[PDB]
Amino acid sequence: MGPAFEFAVAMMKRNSSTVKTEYGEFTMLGIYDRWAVLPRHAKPGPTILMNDQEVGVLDAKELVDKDGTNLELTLLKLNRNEKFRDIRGFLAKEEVEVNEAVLAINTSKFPNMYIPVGQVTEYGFLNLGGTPTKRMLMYNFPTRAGQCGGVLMSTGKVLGIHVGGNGHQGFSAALLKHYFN
Amino acid sequence: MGPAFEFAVAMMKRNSSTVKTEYGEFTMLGIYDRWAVLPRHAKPGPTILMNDQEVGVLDAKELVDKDGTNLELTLLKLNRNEKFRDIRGFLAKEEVEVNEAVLAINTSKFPNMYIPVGQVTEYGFLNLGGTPTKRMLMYNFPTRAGQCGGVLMSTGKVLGIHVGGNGHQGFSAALLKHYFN
Ligand SMILES: *[C@@H](CC(=O)OCC)[C@H](C[C@@H]1CCNC1=O)NC(=O)[C@H](Cc1ccccc1)NC(=O)[C@H](COC(C)(C)C)NC(=O)OCc1ccccc1
Ligand SMILES: *[C@@H](CC(=O)OCC)[C@H](C[C@@H]1CCNC1=O)NC(=O)[C@H](Cc1ccccc1)NC(=O)[C@H](COC(C)(C)C)NC(=O)OCc1ccccc1
Repeated sequence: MGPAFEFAVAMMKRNSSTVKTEYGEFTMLGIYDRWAVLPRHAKPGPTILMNDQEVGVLDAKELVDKDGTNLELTLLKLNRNEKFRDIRGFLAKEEVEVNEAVLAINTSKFPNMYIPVGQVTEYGFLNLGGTPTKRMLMYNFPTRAGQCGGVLMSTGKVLGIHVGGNGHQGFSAALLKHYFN
Repeated sequence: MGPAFEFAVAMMKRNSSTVKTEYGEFTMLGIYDRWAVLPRHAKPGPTILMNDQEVGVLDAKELVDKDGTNLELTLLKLNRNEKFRDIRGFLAKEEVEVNEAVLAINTSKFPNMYIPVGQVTEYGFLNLGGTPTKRMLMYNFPTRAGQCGGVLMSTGKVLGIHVGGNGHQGFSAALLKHYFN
């Protein structure tokens, strides 16, 4: 939990930004090069507001699996010269389970706030907002609107991105190494 | 920062609650016996909602110093049989400065969220919402409405209660040992 939070904070400082799409305000983790990730329901258009500045979106990939099932992630390539710090070494090849994770959020509504979510379990299939969705990671903590995009982390690992929630159960889309390339 | 967050979380689990007064929703640290603390501007009436339940307020002390200057703390004695875990050993005799503090919040709006605020400096006098106020602790982080009552902590220490903020500067009222008794 403690080394989780230390990792979480250093990672948010180096690789996250606050983004606005027409569909709301999100935390955004940049991954490597000009590629970042948002929840799919962030629905990025041709331009987004990153740290209050218009940034053109050169490409958005809505991620689905081999059967077209929603993974609730949108990869985006940014029209910007600054490259993100390569963090793909922190993404696992498959869905991570951990005893101690922190969820990290960084928006106008939740400015640099961290939640100790505890154990993260590979939940897998979840019908989320009426959309059958896979590779879900689940954690218990009281979820809230505005926390999507939050970055789920433990010591040495970026597990995924917060995309949904009901009640006191939160859900991240696993953020997997091979999504990058 | 890491051992700060571990301490913060264990302390919030053992001694904090979510409170509603007519003036809003607050984090509330219980200190010992039936005595807890709220920001003064929480303005507790004869009854409050603690963890969604009506609790009678048997006594509220608005704290001022020897010259009547606002300290922005209200001590309250709760009409309840459960005694708080005695935490006065975690309160200092004078205002604490630290290199690494976490601010801990626990309301419907910010449910179990933690902010790494960094260095806490004894700020002292501050005109806050038009009220000359003393024993202020200052930390840099983007403050928000709804975070009052938040508990400012480092490893082994409860420094104070969040009571105000402007811009990217936050302020706690130092929570001092001798306020208790
Ligand atoms: C993040 C987005 C946001 O706030 O909008 C603009 C900034 C938001 C966070 C959740 C809200 C409350 N708890 C949260 O963590 N994400 C969403 O609202 C999701 C949006 C979405 C994702 C994928 C497809 C379609 C929409 N939607 C949900 O989380 C959705 C909301 O339902 C209620 C009940 C919470 C209002 N949850 C959902 O469909 O859960 C199904 C479920 C989950 C677990 C057990 C049973 C059922
Ligand atoms: C907590 C209470 C709340 O949200 O209400 C019901 C739930 C709230 C938290 C601040 C809001 C934005 N930043 C915060 O951390 N606390 C307050 O609003 C304080 C209430 C109060 C305390 C003591 C006496 C009277 C009222 N008030 C402030 O923090 C006040 C708000 O001013 C603005 C500019 C932020 C809107 N701040 C203030 O007066 O600051 C003076 C100052 C501070 C530092 C440098 C220059 C000036």
